[PDB]
Amino acid sequence: EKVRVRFAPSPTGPLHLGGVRTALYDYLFAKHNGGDFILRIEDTDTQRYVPGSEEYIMEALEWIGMVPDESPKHGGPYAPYRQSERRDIYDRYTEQILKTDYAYLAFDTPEELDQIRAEFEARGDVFAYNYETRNRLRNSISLPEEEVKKLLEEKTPYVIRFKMPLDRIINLNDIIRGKFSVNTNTLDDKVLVKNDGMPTYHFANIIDDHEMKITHVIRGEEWLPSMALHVLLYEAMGWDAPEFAHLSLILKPEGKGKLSKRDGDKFGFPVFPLNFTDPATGNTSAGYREEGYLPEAFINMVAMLGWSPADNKEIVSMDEMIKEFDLNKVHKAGARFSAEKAKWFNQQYLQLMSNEAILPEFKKVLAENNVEVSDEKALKIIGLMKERATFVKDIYNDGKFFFHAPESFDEKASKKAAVLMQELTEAISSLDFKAEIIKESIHHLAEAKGLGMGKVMMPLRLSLVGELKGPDVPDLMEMIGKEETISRINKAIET
Ligand SMILES: [Mg+2]
Repeated sequence: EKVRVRFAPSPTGPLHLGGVRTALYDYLFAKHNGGDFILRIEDTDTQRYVPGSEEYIMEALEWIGMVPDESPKHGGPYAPYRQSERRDIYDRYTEQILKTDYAYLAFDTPEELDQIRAEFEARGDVFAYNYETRNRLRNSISLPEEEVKKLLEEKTPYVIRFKMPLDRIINLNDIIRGKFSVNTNTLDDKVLVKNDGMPTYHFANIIDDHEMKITHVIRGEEWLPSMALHVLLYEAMGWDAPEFAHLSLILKPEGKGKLSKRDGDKFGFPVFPLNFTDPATGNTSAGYREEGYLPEAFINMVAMLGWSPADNKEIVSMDEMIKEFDLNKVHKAGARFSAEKAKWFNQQYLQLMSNEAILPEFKKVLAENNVEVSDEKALKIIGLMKERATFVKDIYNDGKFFFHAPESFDEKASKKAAVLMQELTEAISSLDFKAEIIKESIHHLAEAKGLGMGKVMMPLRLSLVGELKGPDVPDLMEMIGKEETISRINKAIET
């Protein structure tokens, strides 16, 4: 009855958005049902290993707040949680499946397989090792029993392949995709065990899902064409298969096709949760985290790529998502990635942070730009700016007038927006430079003279900013102070 799910990334590079979503739905499904979330490292393909990938995965899950219950770091009752460390388990089950009619030995070399691939290509076809071709290749079905015996005495390298049944209809049932049927004649005699005795992912994963008592396999639709094989492997072993749920690939923001790093490089959004430096080129892809996406906003955005809670509430915490996540409500249709939505989520979460919660990152941005201000002023600037910001860095980049005087003045704004009025304003501001009192003084000057408030406010804004932007003028004057306010006014008068 206890739900057990597993996230099974390979240590072959960084997590993509699809992988983050799979991990999230694993976590939400396990926690919603009071079950267990397992991390199993799929490191049997030694030649695709990227140093630091396991550490990357753990750091990303920790950043988002989805720590596995069982993992290499935490241990657990079914350790080892790295597949490279489970060879004795795999050997036991390799011996078992070789007693069935579902597996056979194959001796074909890479050159021999390249040769038949070229023969098919010349006919405009694609080679598949399957029922149709296995009898003309070199394996324990096609070769005389005496030749196989001879080859094994000679220590000839061999793989173990699954023996696809002849003309059998497999009826599959997926939680996301529903019921469908597949004829085994469309499927291949996939390799189960490599030359060195280690399983391929197909065989390792069904062995370990069985051993680790996994109840629900949640994964991407890239695995869906292999589902029939996996169900047949459980049958071959005399085992009950878990339930499956196949998530449709995330779609491109615009046009046909699936989301790829090409879309991130062409549209300007990140593709990995954390910084990843490619070892081949030394170039670093900046992650969501380092680009300033708040983890609560990031994971809220990822959750909604194909799941819509019944209450139509878009902003939800991890605890709220745990309470209402229903795997049967995840859409079969692909969901388009939206950079707009990701930025909107970030803005929504940023606006609700306290000024104090924003201050550490804001001070980091200031330091990177060689700017220093008191914490008192920094908190006030954050309060004045955060409602319009999408990222904390925007509070500086769009508020440079808090720290730097204008050197020029926009001509269009200069034309739209006299020195006597400004001189008279300079005399009146010599008081308690508070925004509420400054505005009261400006209204007193406007009422004393014969002009509407904009006749004072607009040229004043131009003087302080160089263009017509920024927060309310009396707030800006309070932030930069009396001396700097008058300095900028006199500079604008002289210009
Ligand atoms: Mg369903």
